[PDB]
Amino acid sequence: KVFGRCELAAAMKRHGLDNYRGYSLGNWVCAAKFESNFNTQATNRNTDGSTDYGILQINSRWWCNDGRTPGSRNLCNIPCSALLSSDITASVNCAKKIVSDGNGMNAWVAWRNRCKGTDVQAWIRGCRL
Ligand SMILES: [Cl-]
Ligand code: NA
Ligand code: NA
Ligand code: NA
Ligand code: NA
Ligand code: NA
Repeated sequence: KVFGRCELAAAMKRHGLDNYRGYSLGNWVCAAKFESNFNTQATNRNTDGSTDYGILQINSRWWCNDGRTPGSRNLCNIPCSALLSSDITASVNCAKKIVSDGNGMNAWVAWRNRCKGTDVQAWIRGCRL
């Protein structure tokens, strides 16, 4: 599913991401835009052989099991395919574990390079929330 901007904001808010660990909703929508272009089915292969999955491009090296990343962990205890669902629950629940692990949203390279230190509230401007 390809989300609209305000549709995704509303879904993330309902799942408790607004201000989660101090990150306002616009941060999460900005990260989703540049990680996946709001597409839950996005995948991308990394140089080390791991793969990033879903709307927030969660990596199989640490967070989910895809059966083809040897020596990796599965810290969210989910198959990576669950992160491609039109229902973002699994992605959101795993993202909450990632953002609490000490590095905050810096775990998402696109957030650090394209959202951090910008007016992220623009990403939810105009939305009915
Ligand atoms: Cl980047
Ligand atoms: Na879909
Ligand atoms: Na915001
Ligand atoms: Na790829
Ligand atoms: Na894994
Ligand atoms: Na959803």
